[PDB]
Amino acid sequence: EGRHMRVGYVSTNYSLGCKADKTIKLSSLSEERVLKVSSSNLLCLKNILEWNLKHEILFFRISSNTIPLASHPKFHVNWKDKLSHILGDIGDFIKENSIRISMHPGQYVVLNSVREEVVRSSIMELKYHADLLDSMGIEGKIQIHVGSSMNGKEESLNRFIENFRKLPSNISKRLVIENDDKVFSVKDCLWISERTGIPVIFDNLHHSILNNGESLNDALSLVRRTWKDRPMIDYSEQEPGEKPGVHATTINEENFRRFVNEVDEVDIMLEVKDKEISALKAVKVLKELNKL
DNA sequence: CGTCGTCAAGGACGC
DNA sequence: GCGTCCTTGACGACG
Repeated sequence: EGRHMRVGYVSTNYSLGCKADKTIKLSSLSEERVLKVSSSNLLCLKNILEWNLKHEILFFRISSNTIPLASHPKFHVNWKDKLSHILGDIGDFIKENSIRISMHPGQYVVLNSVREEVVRSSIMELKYHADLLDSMGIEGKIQIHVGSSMNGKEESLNRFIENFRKLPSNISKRLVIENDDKVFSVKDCLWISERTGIPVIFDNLHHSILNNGESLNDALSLVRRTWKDRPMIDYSEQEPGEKPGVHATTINEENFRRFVNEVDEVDIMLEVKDKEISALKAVKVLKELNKL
């Protein structure tokens, strides 16, 4: 057993002055603005991925802002054709250099909504995520939360299932779900996976905060079963003494050992404000453990 | 250049 | 009913 764990971080790299998560405001919407910001995000993303490889960070969560406002209903810009060259170039690199990709389209995606409008708009946002990834000629996972709780859980869960079951292939095939710190725990997520085949992503912090008494190694074991290929997870840490769920501004290098050491054969996304810096710490610990 | 009013969006919460 | 906080607070008009 050589490698088997990848490390990633999210959206952009601060230590590089090359923002890849620039968006724009509806008042600016036009073909020119969209292309300009889309090109600069993508030029930076190439760079960010070149730097990641250089520093043995082969996992990355792509910003949803990459093509700003792409899902907005007033948005009608043919970014797929215009930007096809860069987009292909970034994908070829991702695949040539064995990089894992994910996206996390945000909180406005409630696929189990009671309001149809929000379902349809949720699907458009997912559509953009899938379109982006195809445009790079890559697979990738799109992670989301189960969504709302209205009318209690098992209706909510079924609203999720019924809707999931209706999505187009090339969204559903990328879709994985994450456990949260309020409503839907892992046990719930598994409930869904069992009925859907949806891969579950374990967010460690949301789980130590909302569990049914599953120990880390028990929880992992069950999730693993929901993945065809190699599981992803989200690793975050608490910000000391806050109303729990607040992401630490960086990772504690010891907490990370304790954790990564009861685990192999997964890729880890780091959810912390200082982004690449924690990625570097994460790369140290694993290099040390021969698990990178 | 620097300041700061405003930002597409759902849903849950505390007031 | 309104303000707040949620992958990463930052866009961009105005002087």
